[PDB]
Amino acid sequence: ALRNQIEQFLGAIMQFAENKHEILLGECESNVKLTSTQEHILMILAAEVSTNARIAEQLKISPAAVTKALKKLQEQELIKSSRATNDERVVLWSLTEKAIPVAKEHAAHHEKTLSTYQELGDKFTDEEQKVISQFLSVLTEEFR
Amino acid sequence: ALRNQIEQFLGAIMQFAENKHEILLGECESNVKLTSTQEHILMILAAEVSTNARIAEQLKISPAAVTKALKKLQEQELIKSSRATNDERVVLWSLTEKAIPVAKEHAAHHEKTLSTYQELGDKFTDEEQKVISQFLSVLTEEFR
Ligand SMILES: [Zn+2]
Ligand SMILES: [Zn+2]
Ligand SMILES: [Zn+2]
Ligand SMILES: [Zn+2]
Repeated sequence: ALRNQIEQFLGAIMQFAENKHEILLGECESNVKLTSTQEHILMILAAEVSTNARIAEQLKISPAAVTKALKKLQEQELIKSSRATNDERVVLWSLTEKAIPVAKEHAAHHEKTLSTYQELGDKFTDEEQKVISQFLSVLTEEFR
Repeated sequence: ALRNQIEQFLGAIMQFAENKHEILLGECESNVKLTSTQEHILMILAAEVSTNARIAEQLKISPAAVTKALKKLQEQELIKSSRATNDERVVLWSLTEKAIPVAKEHAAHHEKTLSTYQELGDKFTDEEQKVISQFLSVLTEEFR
């Protein structure tokens, strides 16, 4: 029965992420029209001023998709270009004042998702959460 | 830490299905060059002779993607067209003798995937599998 439940559970995630890149539980409270990745790019740029290369490394997406998402992001006056004193085809990205609340929302939407996972876990005792933790460790390794 | 582990586990599935539609664990033993969905279409057609509409319902994919996959499937002499005595734009699909071992492989790769899930579950006792089952029930409902 557990074999069929694991197949069912993984199947539900498949349907849920047929067009999404990341899993975010709840609804997006952003007033601006931006995709999952686009809003996340603003989130990582808020904490640290990142280059075109680091965005691809953090998001785990292709640099071709990065330039495609960054061009639509700078179009809506959300991100601004910057270049170092020792240029080695280096393009640093900075966050504008227009993007600051959007990045704040996504960071809150990520902690909102984790808090819902925390609740589901808190239904079980410390010794029960260990059994779940051990399972999710073995299962996650099949997808690595 | 469980909230972070759930976020990590779901993330590993995200990376796994970035180009996949269904989760199959193990390498594909098929000698013919066909995609995940293409080899799954042959599997469902082997047991029951399905119409162009039921394929979209079973696979949970758009009928536009169905015709795109069915045209490449009939090209390699794997599937054959059929029409009823009372035609109401009905296009029934039948499996050829060339496709029979391919559908058999896929069905065995799905049982190979379930058997690996069975193993991971069998590591835990009957009372421990209940704790996991209760968790996966509550978690799967967030993606429904
Ligand atoms: Zn995000
Ligand atoms: Zn958001
Ligand atoms: Zn399949
Ligand atoms: Zn196969």
